[PDB]
Amino acid sequence: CSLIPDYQRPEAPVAAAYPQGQAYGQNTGAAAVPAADIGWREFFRDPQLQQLIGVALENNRDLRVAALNVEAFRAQYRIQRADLFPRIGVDGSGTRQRLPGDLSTTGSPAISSQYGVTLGTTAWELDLFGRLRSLRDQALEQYLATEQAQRSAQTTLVASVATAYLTLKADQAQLQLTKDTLGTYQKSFDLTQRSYDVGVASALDLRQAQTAVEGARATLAQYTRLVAQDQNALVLLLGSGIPANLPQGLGLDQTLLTEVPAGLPSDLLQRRPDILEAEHQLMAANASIGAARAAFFPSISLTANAGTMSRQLSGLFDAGSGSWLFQPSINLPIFTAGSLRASLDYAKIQKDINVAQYEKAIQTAFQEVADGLAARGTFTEQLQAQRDLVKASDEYYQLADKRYRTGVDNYLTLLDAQRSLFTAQQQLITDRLNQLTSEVNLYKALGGGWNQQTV
Amino acid sequence: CSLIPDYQRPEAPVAAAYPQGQAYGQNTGAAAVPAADIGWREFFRDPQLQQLIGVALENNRDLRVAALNVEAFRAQYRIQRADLFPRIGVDGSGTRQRLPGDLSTTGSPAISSQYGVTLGTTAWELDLFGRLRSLRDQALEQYLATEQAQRSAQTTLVASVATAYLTLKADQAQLQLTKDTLGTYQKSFDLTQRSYDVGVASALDLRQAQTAVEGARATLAQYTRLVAQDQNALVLLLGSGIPANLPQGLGLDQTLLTEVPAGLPSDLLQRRPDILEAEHQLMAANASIGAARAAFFPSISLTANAGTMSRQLSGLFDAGSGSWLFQPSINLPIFTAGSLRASLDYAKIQKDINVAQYEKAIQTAFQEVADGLAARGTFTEQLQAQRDLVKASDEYYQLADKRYRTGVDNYLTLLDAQRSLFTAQQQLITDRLNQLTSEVNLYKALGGGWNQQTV
Amino acid sequence: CSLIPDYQRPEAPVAAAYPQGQAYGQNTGAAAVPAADIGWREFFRDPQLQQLIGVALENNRDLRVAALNVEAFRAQYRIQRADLFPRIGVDGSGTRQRLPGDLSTTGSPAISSQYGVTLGTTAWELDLFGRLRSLRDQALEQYLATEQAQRSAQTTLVASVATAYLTLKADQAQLQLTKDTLGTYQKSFDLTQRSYDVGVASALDLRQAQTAVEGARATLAQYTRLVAQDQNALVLLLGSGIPANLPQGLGLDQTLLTEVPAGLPSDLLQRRPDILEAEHQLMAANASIGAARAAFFPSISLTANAGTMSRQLSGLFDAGSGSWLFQPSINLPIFTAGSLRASLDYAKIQKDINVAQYEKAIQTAFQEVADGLAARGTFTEQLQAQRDLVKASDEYYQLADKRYRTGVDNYLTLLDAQRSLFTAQQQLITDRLNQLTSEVNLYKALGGGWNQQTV
Repeated sequence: CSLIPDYQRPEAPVAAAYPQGQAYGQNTGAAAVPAADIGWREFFRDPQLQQLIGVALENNRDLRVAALNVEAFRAQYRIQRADLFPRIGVDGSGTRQRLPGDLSTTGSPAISSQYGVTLGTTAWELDLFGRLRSLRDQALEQYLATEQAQRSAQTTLVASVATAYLTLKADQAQLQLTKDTLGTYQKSFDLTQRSYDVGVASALDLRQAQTAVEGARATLAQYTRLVAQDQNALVLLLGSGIPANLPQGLGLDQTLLTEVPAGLPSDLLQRRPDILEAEHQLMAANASIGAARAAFFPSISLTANAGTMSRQLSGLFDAGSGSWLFQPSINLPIFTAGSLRASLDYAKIQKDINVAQYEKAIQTAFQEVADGLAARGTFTEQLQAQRDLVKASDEYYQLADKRYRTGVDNYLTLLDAQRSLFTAQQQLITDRLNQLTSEVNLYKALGGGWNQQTV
Repeated sequence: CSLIPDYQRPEAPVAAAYPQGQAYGQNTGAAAVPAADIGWREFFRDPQLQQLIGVALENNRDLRVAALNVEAFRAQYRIQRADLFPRIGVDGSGTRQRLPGDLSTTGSPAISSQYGVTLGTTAWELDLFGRLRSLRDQALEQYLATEQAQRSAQTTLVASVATAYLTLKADQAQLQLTKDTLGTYQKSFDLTQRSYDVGVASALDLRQAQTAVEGARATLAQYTRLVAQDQNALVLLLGSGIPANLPQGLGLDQTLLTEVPAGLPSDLLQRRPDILEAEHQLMAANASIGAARAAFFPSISLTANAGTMSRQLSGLFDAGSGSWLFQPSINLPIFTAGSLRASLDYAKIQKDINVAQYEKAIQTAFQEVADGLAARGTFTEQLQAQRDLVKASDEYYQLADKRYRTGVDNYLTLLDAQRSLFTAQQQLITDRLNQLTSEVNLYKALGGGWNQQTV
Repeated sequence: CSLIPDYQRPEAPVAAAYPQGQAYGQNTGAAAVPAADIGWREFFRDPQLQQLIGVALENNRDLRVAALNVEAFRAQYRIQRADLFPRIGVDGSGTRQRLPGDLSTTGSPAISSQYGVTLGTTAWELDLFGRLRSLRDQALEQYLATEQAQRSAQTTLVASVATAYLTLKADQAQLQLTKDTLGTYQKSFDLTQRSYDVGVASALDLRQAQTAVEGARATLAQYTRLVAQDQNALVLLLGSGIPANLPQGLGLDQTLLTEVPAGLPSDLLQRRPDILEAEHQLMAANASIGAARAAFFPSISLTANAGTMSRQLSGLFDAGSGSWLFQPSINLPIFTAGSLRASLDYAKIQKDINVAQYEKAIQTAFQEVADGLAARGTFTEQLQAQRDLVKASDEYYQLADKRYRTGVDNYLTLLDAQRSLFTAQQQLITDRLNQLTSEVNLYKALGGGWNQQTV
């Protein structure tokens, strides 16, 4: 006679399609393969980043805490599963007592000493009504909830290592462009110091060129420390240090990522691990309903023992000294003060709070995926505009070079065209860094990379 | 006799007046109508914002978690109140035992059955020294603490919906200005393309106009993204989507929300919810002192019982079989190994943990209110300087338009003046967003939006 | 017998030296005096900041919570250490029997009773195989973990008050320079208003003068707001107000601090506090697996009595009415169905979890220290570039002042030169702020805010 109630799936409050507008693109229907099935070996193309994630899934320690928390709750489920069963041990019953002359058996103050070992249960409570069954069911639901949360931890780790590597590549490209702008400012100050010695340029243009060079040196040192900062952050996120023999990974100009189907908002309820973690927390509260409801009914205990008793220790292995104890007990609360109804509606409160936790998880997951959809809809237009800016600034540089080569234009204006080209490329690097990090965050938000390859 | 210690509250470490200087305003005297009295309908002037609070206030999930955690701790208080009273029920306790020949009555190994069903209690205590009653009002004051926590959760919900809606309107106005800057850049590029196709302008300023247009299209894609992400954030924070029948929402430069009287710093000790939460955790710590003190005094307990006992199982109809037990049980710990000093010491240490927690909540409340007062004091000067900036740039554009319409300058300088006026309007909208965000956080920090009208 | 397993030979999860690159200067090798025995009075040369740290230590409330948590775990260690020693305490027992005539010892249904007062113990277990010994060892090592957590809280509080005071003083300097820029713009607007009222400059130059002045007055109000917010944040981090009798502090130009020798990565895990509290949580997990391994063994328990009993109230303290009870019990389980095995596995997994958290703590310490070393290596050459920029703009301003005093250029070009000099000093002051706040963060990351008294 089990008393866990019938499970009822809570409805999702999310509308059945991802939101439309001027910033989004056109959605598709159901996908043959969702995002939670293409692994981090196919979605991540370049070999260096695949080797870094293959290192960081093993050497990092937060994923190790996640997997060990899973195996800890294996042990914690095994506790309750064995608590459903007896504990067949021994015990030693020894009562050496002194009573007055009125209370004893001899009519005199006497020291009586009966002591002898015996095996059997120590108040083993048998489970007629399903309260121990529902406690181990709660333990099993908590176990597989946390082994869904381990997949959620691996998802966040793969996304964080990917964003750390992409910011490392983009920030060392920024460092190279600031080094090149420092080179052009140094050449312009060299020419202004040359024209200052001869006498064409006054000392005001010399001080202006010197302020420009010192600003470029400050920018160069700041990007040097930023490369050091996010390289140390990647050393943290890999667990171990960066290995030496990494392959020549693909730069930012190639297609570093693959296309991912968005799908339906109702498809997300079975694939993202945070959703299906909060769902099994809700099933654990569903088992706690039965754990609190199975207190109203008669709980049955057993106390059995079997072993030899004696008076002296010397005559404990002989004939006629066998013994055995059998003691059942039933128990039924006629009128408590309201602790059982308080435990029942407290379990119902925990059930509805975990309903709210599951539904909040669906809402935040839908918001993160709609964030990723809006960014994937707008960054293609932003980077098309930015690459047209880079191409127009490069054509302006080539025309300033073509005016310089024939002689009608100075070298300082050619260096101004070089620095406007480098400002255009420094903007392009950061816009593509924002595109790639939001693409990785969208892949995390849909189903994440838990499988290694496509299944 | 009860044993809970008497409680006077700790005084506030923060000053008796809000800070003064060049940033703040003059101090108001007191509050006849304080800040927590004014509801969100007599504070928020948008009917759209009133409808969005009316949706989000009962259709959220985290506020639902708080409002059900209140019910959870009422269930825990019902547990602790019901454990004052005995466990009056029915039980049937049979013992079948084998005894060896030395321990039996007749001297021969035989059996002896004790099959008797009884009614009554097992091991309940009455504490006339005040241990269970101190645990009872500890549970009561944890309930009062978490209902104050529920009020603070609704307060932060109201502040977050208001800030998300104000940033949504500000990003709408940002997008409507970025479309016009893109219009003026595209029109200036069409003029330079016509000037290039005839032959007046070179290719260099044509590439400059192309880079300007592509910068405008990049920032247009960025603001479409940012508007879509802000709508997704407000879909998260309402709980459901934006509903259908929204009324008219007024502008951003009008009176979006009325002024709030600040009052004294001591009025936070009664109006603010989180300070009252720390207050009730402090008096629950005093109740826990009274519980962990009352174990020195002797506990009086008894296991009352009344039933029908017999050797045989089939019989209880006899008139003489009205069996009953009384069994009182009184204990007294006279000298342990310093267990009870350690328990009383740990409870007193928890009390002056919660003292420090209480005045740390006071100090963070005072800091949030003082930053809100500084924002009130400085944003009037900043926003008036910003409106004078916008008036100056508007008059400059009007004079450039008069200069163009008479015929002296061309249309490119008119488009440059128009872009300067658009940049001034953009910075005005950002500063007004900052003012409204800081005053919503000030209203959140003073007393919050709990009730609607007066009591 | 004790069953706590042996401690393991430590492997390093880190390279044996701080990294090298363009940012990193050069390793200093090992150090004689580490970074933890440099107290905050021989490190912070600023006497005003030293009194501010003194107020922040004897007045803030997070240190009250931390030191009171250490006191709470002293009480918890005593309440778990006291479980070895026998809880002896005089008590009072009694029964009042109603057995029927089938069950009575005489043959008629009668009333029987047996009561008495006995000095003795109740269900005391003798810790023969070290389970409660292992639990008090666990409580002792969690006490040491709580003490190292208090040391970590104190060094982070010293760092936070140093950085808050430092940003306060730097934003005082920022407010003073933007008040000077507002002065120069107001004087340039006075000159342009005269040059308009006479007739030379048109109204468009007057509108550029107004847009400059209103931009500057907006930024002046913004920095008054920001100084007020940062001073209220410093009031939060102190817990008490700024005291009145402060000495004259040192400005940001001269050395407020000195460089602390970093050393090797091998004395982090001896000097840093959070690594040590992770180490003591690991030791507590070793004691937990000691108790779990001792759980297989037989757990002997005892009761005892030395008092008197009788059946009558008026004669229980007569001669020869003494009583005495001895109750030994050897108890070992044989069949546990995988419960004690499961709790053993759960404690081994707690050991592995605390190993992983200790190793994570070493990795986060190494990452934060390496970021501090990056900042120390780069901010020197960046600040040299910034000071050369300020000196070149100051020479440019001296040349523009010579051109003004002779009579070649008007006063508006000198105000343009002051506009450039002031923003040069703006960027210099915020860069020196970044250097000093990252130096304080490195000093926290090596873990040296603890000692003021002797060792």
